[PDB]
Amino acid sequence: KEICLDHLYRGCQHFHLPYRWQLFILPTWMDFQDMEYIERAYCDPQIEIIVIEKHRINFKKMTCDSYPIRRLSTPSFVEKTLNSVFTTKWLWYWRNELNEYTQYGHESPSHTSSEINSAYLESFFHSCPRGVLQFHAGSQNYELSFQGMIQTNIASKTQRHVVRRPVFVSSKDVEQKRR
Amino acid sequence: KEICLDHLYRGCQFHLPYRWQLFILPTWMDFQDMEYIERAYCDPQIEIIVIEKHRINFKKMTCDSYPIRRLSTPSFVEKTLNSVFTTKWLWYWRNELNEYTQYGHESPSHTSSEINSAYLESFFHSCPRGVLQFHAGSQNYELSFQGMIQTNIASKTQRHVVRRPVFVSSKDVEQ
Ligand SMILES: Nc1ncnc2c1ncn2[C@@H]1O[C@H](COP(=O)(O)OP(=O)(O)OC[C@H]2O[C@@H](O)[C@H](O)[C@@H]2O)[C@@H](O)[C@H]1O
Ligand SMILES: Nc1ncnc2c1ncn2[C@@H]1O[C@H](COP(=O)(O)OP(=O)(O)OC[C@H]2O[C@@H](O)[C@H](O)[C@@H]2O)[C@@H](O)[C@H]1O
Repeated sequence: KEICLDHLYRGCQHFHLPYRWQLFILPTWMDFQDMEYIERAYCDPQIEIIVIEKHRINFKKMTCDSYPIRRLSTPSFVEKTLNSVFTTKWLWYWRNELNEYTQYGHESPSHTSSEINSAYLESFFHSCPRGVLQFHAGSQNYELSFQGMIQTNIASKTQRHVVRRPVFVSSKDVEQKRR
Repeated sequence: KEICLDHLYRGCQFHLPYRWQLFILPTWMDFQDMEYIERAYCDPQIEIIVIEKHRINFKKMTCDSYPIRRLSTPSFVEKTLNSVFTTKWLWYWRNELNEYTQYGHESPSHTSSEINSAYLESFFHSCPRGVLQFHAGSQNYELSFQGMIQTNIASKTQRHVVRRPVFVSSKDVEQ
């Protein structure tokens, strides 16, 4: 398990340059060509907008043709492998019609379930916190925006609040989980 | 050099898998009752918990208006690299010639802040939602990282703040 930090110190799962410029083409972070030219423009604080071949890069929004961009710093960090009980598992919920929380992938009060689950959403959120994601539940289509922490029915436009919280682990749970 | 990641995977500078802290400049302070805080946090219905007459708001991640964070315990150790591969971040403000002056360098009026890029990057790394006071010439300013603005406390004139790296060429890397 090896990470680099992006331009906002975000952990991202060395390279010949001290920097690596990428854009998110769902589901993969792709290397820009002309990384040194991008960096040189970026290091001029007067520059917001540049063109790199087919691409309009916007440093103020950190987007390129509406896709998120990032700058990885090269200094790598290697995880010290510990018992998995010390790793946080994140659950994802949406506010249902009974004004309660259903976990993604579990049954709504109307006997409907998303195909996406907490593991699917945490993996996408970790990779791409400014992501928007399409998903199915029952007979309906939805967009989830990590930035707004909302899901929207693409047909009706009804929004529901999204919440992300951990699986609870007590100090007792920690002792048991040391075999 | 060892880091761990917060609740939003941010790199930060334990017997539980979690460590709950609030930021009172200049220090991240440990909450007492970390396990009780975590138990409330793992209930997605809970936004407000009060402990010791201190009001935690999980929606804003504040406590009595100070930022809070939840550190994950798994540590990550820096791979030894030449320092030419380390990014240095410069901080600038929009001056009266609507050009950029680096913090700590002379304005068009021959005035300079005491604070510099190293001071601001260090504070920004620790506390991205930080608001801070600083002096330049004979005037006092507030700098909000979130707004990326400095405001003269007296006149209320705002100036835009920008953070960009020192440029390092592939040639610089070879030399
Ligand atoms: N992530 C989800 N997982 C499972 N079920 C979900 C999810 N989000 C919404 N639902 C279910 O979808 C139903 C409809 O809610 P939304 O799609 O959020 O929005 P709304 O516009 O109110 O309803 C659309 C509804 O109109 C009906 O004509 C049609 O059959 C459709 O279900 C609710 O019962 C809810 O349980
Ligand atoms: N971070 C800074 N570092 C150095 N100099 C600065 C900084 N911020 C502003 N200055 C300089 O301070 C001068 C005044 O700008 P501000 O304090 O931002 O705003 P303004 O409201 O115009 O000034 C209020 C008062 O300040 C005094 O200089 C003067 O008496 C004026 O009435 C300008 O020359 C500006 O370049």
